[PDB]
Amino acid sequence: HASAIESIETIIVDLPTINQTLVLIRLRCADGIEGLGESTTIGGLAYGNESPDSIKTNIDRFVAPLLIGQDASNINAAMLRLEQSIRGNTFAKSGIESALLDAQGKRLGLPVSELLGGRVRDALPVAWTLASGDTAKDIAEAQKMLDLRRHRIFKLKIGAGEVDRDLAHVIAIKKALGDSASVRVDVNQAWDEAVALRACRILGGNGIDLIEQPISRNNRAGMVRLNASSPAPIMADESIECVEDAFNLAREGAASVFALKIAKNGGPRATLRTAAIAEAAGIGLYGGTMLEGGIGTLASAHAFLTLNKLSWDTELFGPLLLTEDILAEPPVYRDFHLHVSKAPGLGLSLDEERLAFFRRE
Amino acid sequence: HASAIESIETIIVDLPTINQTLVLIRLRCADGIEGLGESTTIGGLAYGNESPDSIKTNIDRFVAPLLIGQDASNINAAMLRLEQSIRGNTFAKSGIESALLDAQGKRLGLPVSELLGGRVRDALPVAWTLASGDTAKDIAEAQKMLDLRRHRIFKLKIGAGEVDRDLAHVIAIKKALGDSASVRVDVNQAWDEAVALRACRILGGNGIDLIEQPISRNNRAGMVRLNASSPAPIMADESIECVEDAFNLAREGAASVFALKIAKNGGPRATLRTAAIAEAAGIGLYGGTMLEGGIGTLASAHAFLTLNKLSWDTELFGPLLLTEDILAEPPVYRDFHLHVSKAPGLGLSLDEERLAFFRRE
Ligand SMILES: [Mg+2]
Ligand SMILES: [Mg+2]
Repeated sequence: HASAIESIETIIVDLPTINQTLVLIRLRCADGIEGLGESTTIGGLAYGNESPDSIKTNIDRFVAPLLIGQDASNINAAMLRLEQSIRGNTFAKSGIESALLDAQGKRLGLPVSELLGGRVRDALPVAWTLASGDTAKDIAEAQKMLDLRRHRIFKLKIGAGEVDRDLAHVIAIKKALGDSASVRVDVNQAWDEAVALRACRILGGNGIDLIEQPISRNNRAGMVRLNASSPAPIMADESIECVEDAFNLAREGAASVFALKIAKNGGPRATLRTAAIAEAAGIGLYGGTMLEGGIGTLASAHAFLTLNKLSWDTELFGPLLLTEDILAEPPVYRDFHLHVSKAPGLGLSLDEERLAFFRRE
Repeated sequence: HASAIESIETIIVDLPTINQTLVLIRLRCADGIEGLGESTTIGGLAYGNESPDSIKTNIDRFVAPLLIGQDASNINAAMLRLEQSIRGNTFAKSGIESALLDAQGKRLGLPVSELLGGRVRDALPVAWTLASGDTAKDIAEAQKMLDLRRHRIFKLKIGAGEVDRDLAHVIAIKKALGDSASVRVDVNQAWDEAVALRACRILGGNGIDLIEQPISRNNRAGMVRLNASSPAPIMADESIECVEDAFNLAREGAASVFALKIAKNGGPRATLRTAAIAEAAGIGLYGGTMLEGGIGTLASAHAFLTLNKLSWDTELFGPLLLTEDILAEPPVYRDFHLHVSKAPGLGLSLDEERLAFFRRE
């Protein structure tokens, strides 16, 4: 009549942006406590093998049956029970663990960061992706975010256009901002090593601070070679699809910085194991996102608050892209940071009206 | 008036065995809650650079001043605060974290295993070291422990005598027990690779299931080479003196099994990070001990209860060597296992009378 998991509801929500689809998880226990989680991805199946649609399918058909009736207060046991019968599906697992953590936090009256060991900071620096595709527009937007003291670290997505044009674009943005901001790029696996070996040298010699996943996660030997030739640090993102990938990447020397995404590792706890491996290997950390709304963003944040050091900051700006979220109170952003409260669990509540209005069904 | 750390007392205790020195840590908070921890080692400075004497010295002079006044409920912050100003001293750090975990467990009314995420088992298999040095005596003792259903996994310490005599000794013990028990050896770094390369082949071909730290932790390349030539798995023990060592050993391929000792890693939490690295690398786990009494043994046990798998079992028999401990109620051993309760914290209480009688001062 207390901690037993009573029900797990998965809801697909479509929210307008400045459309983003989220998968909300509502986990309820026998004692009335409800935990909220979020499994969100980008562009259907273009950025991962799990879509919001298949996440709901697999949670409803396989995850729920395994957890209904289980003690929600033993999260390690619940997640291992899942790992025993379910391969992959890390996005789904991440949402489920987030919900369990939120519920256990409420149950003990402690924020998730404390359940995870204890925070060493209350705020996290938040970078911003400039996505207009227009050099002039990006520079203006960056200067705007700087003036409003919202962001001072900017990320540029490149790789889709002609290499020299992408490079000129990013370099022109850094040149305009100078030392007033940190400029990084994400190539999303777009380049072949033949192109990256030259492009990384150019970006590194022109003020770009970090080069995220320049080539395919499949060119394992190539990522190692690029770490040696690139004068700028390389960060692994897509190369990490589970905690074990983190170890293998560190063993091989495939990247000097690891992006930490709860969706890719299977939840905050799994993400902290990936962080532990990176730290033990002397690899830098970055708080990554799959553009989650407030729930997923805070689930990530609470884990990041416990890290000794986050040398490369975070990109937890997902909520800032939504013209409307399903939360009664959005996360707090001020002076270049995301400020995380000490409220129990994830410290957020659902706005039932907006949920009913935006839920696909 | 609640969680602030009020005092930290270190007590050196000498207990008779079937003499063992323990370093008891008594941590008291402003709310009256007391946490108990244990920093224990073997033979003064023969098995580590920290002696019970220097552990007390460094805790009193450097650790205590850093923690008095700090919030005992944020263990991650407290331990990182220590890591910022204190190099090494993992045995001392282990005792301190154990005390903090015990106190926080009492504070929340949860066993340490739950604070660490949640147990997946309530009992742990416990091996037994046969140390008579006499083949006949060891066989008789092993058969005795089997009959009493106390132990079915036996460890033999070798390396001090002539190689062929040590090998004959261990092989004769396994031959007598047959498949009724698992026989392993610990060479404690005693052999040179020149000797180990031949000895491991002999032991592996004669029923020895595991070879613990056959050579010096300093012969890094040698440990890797032995993993290839030995038909029996090699376990790293002394090679692990911090979490980072675990990563480097996994990267190099220095051992296929890792011993997990809270004293060597700096506490239950650090030990779980080492375990996470091992698991991510496909390396087997073993619950190790530095012959701690009940407190240290249970601190280790609570961490081990959370591990998905402990393929090589544990050697948590430290309390069984003491003719008397400082605990009112000793740990529970039955049917080849150590049974861990769900009592708050480490679930143990100090016998004030025995402590007063055995404390060195
Ligand atoms: Mg990326
Ligand atoms: Mg050993």
